Amino acid sequence: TMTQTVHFQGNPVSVAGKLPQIGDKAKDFTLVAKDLSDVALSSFAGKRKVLNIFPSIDTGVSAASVRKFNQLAGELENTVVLCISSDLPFAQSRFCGAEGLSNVITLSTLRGADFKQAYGVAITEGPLAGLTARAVVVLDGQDNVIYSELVNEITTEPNYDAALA
Amino acid sequence: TMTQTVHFQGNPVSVAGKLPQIGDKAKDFTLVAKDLSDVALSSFAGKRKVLNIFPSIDTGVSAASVRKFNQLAGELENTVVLCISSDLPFAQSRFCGAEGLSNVITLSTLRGADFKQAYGVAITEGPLAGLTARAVVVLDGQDNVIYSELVNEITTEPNYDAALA
Repeated sequence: TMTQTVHFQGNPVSVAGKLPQIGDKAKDFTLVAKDLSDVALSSFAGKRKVLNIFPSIDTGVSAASVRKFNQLAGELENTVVLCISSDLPFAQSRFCGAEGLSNVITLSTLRGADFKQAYGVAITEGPLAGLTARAVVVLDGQDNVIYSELVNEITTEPNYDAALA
Repeated sequence: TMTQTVHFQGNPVSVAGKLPQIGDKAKDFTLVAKDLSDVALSSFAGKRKVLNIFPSIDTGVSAASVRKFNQLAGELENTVVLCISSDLPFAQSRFCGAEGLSNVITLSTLRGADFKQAYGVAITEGPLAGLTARAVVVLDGQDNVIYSELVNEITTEPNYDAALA
């Protein structure tokens, strides 16, 4: 079993598996949409993917990342932004409905919990155990990894400008 | 494996296990609190428990039940109301913080997913799969079941007045 290390403020927390690095082929996942429908990664074939992985959408830092990726989604070409978290579809829907975000597509780990182990983002120990770590993974049309970032510390935002290819 | 049957509007959905009926001894569970601390059922020993189990706190019907149980919690004697759902602690905290509910204690199935199987409330199939069914379980000081209700249909509220002993 592979082990990664991130932190909250300054507290080492173990992450199961490893984030798919450059050149690797990302595993096909199936997650719950806003209308409780199972949406797979294979449905976005031919289109570029930006996977925004965060602990919870109700937290302060992660709420800013969804709003940021929503605004730059209109600037992107042939790209769909997929906000993935441990939140339920209802918690993700009430946020996007109140903030007026329509460009992003929310995905829930309610069904498809194996996503955490396949992408190496599952938090093993601590108070954040069971949640997903802060990560940004950029994919092409054929699910090949072009960009992948595992943010060393949870409180700081991932790099949005470097995610561009 | 035992199988129970409830529905959404009029669509039969299978529930794994069975709700602990009258006379049975309820299993000890450990769930996540609002401050990300693991709180067990053994911590409320000597006190009477009212377990409010619902799919999601962001849904319309379940939001009314939490508000109802919060108002009658001040009327109850030696009783703690535990709102249990598949929601994250952050989604439960933002609701109670905005509505001004303080009498209820929110518990998350983020850690302690075995609660669903032990109490027989896990939804097996359909769009609501992975979530908890609508149930109200009343316990005494020694975790013995005094009242238990599995609401036949999700959209209708559980009986609050009959839950009193």
